[PDB]
Amino acid sequence: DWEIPDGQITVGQRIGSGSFGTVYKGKWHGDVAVKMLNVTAPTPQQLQAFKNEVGVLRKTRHVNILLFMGYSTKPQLAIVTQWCEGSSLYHHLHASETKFEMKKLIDIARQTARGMDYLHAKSIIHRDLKSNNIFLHEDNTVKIGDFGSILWMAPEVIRMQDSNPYSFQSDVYAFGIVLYELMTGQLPYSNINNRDQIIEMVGRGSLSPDLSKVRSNCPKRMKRLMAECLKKKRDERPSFPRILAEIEELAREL
Ligand SMILES: CC(C)(C)c1nc(-c2cccc(NS(=O)(=O)c3c(F)cccc3F)c2F)c(-c2ccnc(N)n2)s1
Repeated sequence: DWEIPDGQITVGQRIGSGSFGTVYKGKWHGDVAVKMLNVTAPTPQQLQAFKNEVGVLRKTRHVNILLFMGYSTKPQLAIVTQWCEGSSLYHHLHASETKFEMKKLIDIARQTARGMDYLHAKSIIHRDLKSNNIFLHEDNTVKIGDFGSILWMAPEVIRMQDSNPYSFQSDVYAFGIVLYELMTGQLPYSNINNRDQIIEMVGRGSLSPDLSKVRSNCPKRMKRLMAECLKKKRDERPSFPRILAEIEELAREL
């Protein structure tokens, strides 16, 4: 059992917020992040729903997945994880503009594939993967977390006509854009000027990333892999086991 007794966790400074929760730097046996939920006086239906989430995070032990550490119910509902020192991949690519060589790009890609392969092997779907949620701890280890971001949405998710739009396949499409970014240094749809046009065309099936924009030294295997992850028909995208293996072969050739 992972319930952290009351008065042990010190809560510091507000970092920000994502899909759910508000995130803080904290302390508990060293550094932790503290994701507050803001539920005051949980009903049995909110309490069990909290433990359902806890029970999905607890199911993950992997080096490339953000490390679930504990939870509080008093004084707030809250989740404690490992603290990533450094900043995110989004930040490294379109803020710092950090000059990674291809060795490092593909390494990052490989470590993210490992995490997603793990997530999928344990039947867990991310639902909001993006470079913003790929944390480079110590500028070396990818930590995936965070289970206004339509550039990573697959067509079937932007449509939302299906009963179950989120899937492994939509997780795989999202990874394809993380690859676009990695290999172009750029967010996709550079020159389309209004998100409503990007939504429409992706959803109607008439707009995917222009892969002629990839950097000169981009591998040919990686070109092919991106193309296959970014396919419009759901069922024609590769599973992560194969994504991982093509990048692991790629990493060696390099
Ligand atoms: C800016 C933004 C996107 C709001 C952030 N969220 C978290 C954060 C903080 C805590 C948990 C989760 N992820 S989670 O809540 O989805 C989760 C768990 F709570 C447990 C295990 C895996 C996991 F992904 C986070 F994304 C961040 C975070 C996490 C660890 N270290 C640092 N420096 N930041 S940054």
